[PDB]
Amino acid sequence: ERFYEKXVQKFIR
Repeated sequence: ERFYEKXVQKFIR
């Protein structure tokens, strides 16, 4: 499962 926030957030999964 993918999840990230594009300040980068990361949920990497």
